[PDB]
Amino acid sequence: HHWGYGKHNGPEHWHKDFPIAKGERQSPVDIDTHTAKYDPSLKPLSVSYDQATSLRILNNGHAFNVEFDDSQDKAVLKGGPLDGTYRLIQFHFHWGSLDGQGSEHTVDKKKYAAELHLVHWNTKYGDFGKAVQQPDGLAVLGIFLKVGSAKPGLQKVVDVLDSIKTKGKSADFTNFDPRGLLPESLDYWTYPGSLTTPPLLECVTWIVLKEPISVSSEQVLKFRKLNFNGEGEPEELMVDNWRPAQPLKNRQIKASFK
Ligand SMILES: [Cl-]
Ligand SMILES: [Zn+2]
Repeated sequence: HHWGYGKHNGPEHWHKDFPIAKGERQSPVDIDTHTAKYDPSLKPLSVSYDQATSLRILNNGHAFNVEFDDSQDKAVLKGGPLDGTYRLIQFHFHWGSLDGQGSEHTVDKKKYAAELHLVHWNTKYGDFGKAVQQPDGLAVLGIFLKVGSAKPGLQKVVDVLDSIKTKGKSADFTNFDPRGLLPESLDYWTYPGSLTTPPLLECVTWIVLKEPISVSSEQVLKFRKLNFNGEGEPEELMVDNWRPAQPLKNRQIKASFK
């Protein structure tokens, strides 16, 4: 009985193995755009992904991750609400069975078709595993996807998904440029929160971009052909791998824009 997204092991069950599921700084949340406070002290984000080195793509049974070489300061995020330099380690997505759901964060209760997470860790802590134990250990860039026109920069990703259909499969995935996934504007909301999968550690500064990117219906359809299960086991389609919005409790969402 490992956690997942089904009826018997899904997010409303996670608290039994991970009591921090009911904590004070759980993610994701609904971003109420009228209640978010403009904070003119927030700096622009600085995303330096020109030297990024992708290595590999892996189906880990909950999502697919694209992994980057984080042994040096090659793809980093700084600025915004952050102090110091955060290195990119992986990205992944959450998506739905239908185009009207899939995102983890919502905006005035609006759900998007999917959500991209670019996960970065604070270099002062030396490695990813030490970083997840700290309140300012991680910074996740969240980007909403809506269905419309195709995103050329994502096509490379969707074309290898056939080679990692089932849990545990990996494939070489070099020379992928994550700059092709960014929107035009870098305006954002930010709030302190958590990983949205177990172990749900409260170590994340969330930076959620206001402007979604567009993907085509055909592109998101290929995500939905992946499997939660391993090879040879009964087929369960990897769909609806998103955690519902959690209570904001004592937190303020700040916006970089008015
Ligand atoms: Cl993971
Ligand atoms: Zn995620």
